[PDB]
Amino acid sequence: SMEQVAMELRLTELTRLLRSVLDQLQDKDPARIFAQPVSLKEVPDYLDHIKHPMDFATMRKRLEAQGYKNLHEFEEDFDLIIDNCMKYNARDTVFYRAAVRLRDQGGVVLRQARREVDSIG
Repeated sequence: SMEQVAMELRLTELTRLLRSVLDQLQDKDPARIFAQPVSLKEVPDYLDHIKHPMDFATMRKRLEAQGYKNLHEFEEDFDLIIDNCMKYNARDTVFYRAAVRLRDQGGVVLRQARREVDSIG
């Protein structure tokens, strides 16, 4: 149907905007702490701690399959990155501190993405 196509074009356009958001958020992680999944070879107990792991490569795979229906879904995954890190790692670690900085800096990017998603529909 034409309606299915129009809905598909909206998803595609949302996907394009989310890719730019994701690029901007990932620039706020220049050390690449959150680039890849936590290695279960190197942190074998990780899944006893963290029930829903997340990282930017895994978000990128979901994104390119047009797997985010709305900005809320994307934000949930970004929040998992930060929140998992702040539970597993102590306050006095380079990892926890990188999560705080990413959170604080990403807030700005996400604040305008919300306005753009609402605005463009």
